[PDB]
Amino acid sequence: PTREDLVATAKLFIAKYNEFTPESIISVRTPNSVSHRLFPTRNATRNIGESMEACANAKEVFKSLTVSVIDDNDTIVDERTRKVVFYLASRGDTIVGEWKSECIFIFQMSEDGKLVDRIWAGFDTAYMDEFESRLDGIT
Amino acid sequence: PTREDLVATAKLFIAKYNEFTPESIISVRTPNSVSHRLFPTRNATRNIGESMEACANAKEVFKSLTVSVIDDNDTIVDERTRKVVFYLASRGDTIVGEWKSECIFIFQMSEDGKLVDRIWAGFDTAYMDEFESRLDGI
Ligand SMILES: [Ca+2]
Ligand SMILES: [Ca+2]
Ligand SMILES: [Ca+2]
Ligand SMILES: [Ca+2]
Repeated sequence: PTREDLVATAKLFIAKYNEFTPESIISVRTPNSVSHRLFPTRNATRNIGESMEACANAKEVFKSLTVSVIDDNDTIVDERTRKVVFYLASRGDTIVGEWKSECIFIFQMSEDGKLVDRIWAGFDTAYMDEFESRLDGIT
Repeated sequence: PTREDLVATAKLFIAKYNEFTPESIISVRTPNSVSHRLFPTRNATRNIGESMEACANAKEVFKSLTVSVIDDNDTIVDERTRKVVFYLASRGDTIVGEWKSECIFIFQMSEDGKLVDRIWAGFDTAYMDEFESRLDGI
């Protein structure tokens, strides 16, 4: 698959992910696909079923979510390994208010470049801890 | 520059980084290169002189620092944009105990592929916060 094919599938993943339902967020993944969280403090690996469950729980907190590529010129594409790297802004409306952060997403596409076979997500882990403290303060 | 040329320059950057002196941390960078921190909570930007000053300050805390690419299968190379992505383990001995973390480094090489012209570094920011809080205890 071409560089443009690979970025296209990654942008489709992002679009479905912004719909943020258990079905939409696996919409563009292979059946054996795995989702990794980077960094020791939030280490995690989720197959298709755990990703759906995770999204269902998150929906209790996140009313709507928009992740967007901050600059398409910053996107990294490796045609040999079928990987795309996005640096994304994340904006959310939540039960404790505004969510505003940035994250790095890495996608490895399937052999035909049409599905996402593997994801690595790198979040601002200090911001996540600060958000969890906000959740701990509902009255 | 080939895929292998880009990778070799990033591996050379890491090799010299591990010598951990202001001299070594600039020795594979272009003179006008800038180093970015990813993530809002840690956002910063360092030219060459600022990177030397920060290394000098770090060596007052870090007795040693060692970085390594965990698995070459993880590495991402974009020949068109001349970028290499490494996922790294970092370990160091500190005046407040052990430093142990992981980080993502993105390099963009010069046009001839032989130097690092731009760096983006993504750290575990909660771990970094906690390490700074270990330093606040004196
Ligand atoms: Ca509320
Ligand atoms: Ca909690
Ligand atoms: Ca100092
Ligand atoms: Ca402090």
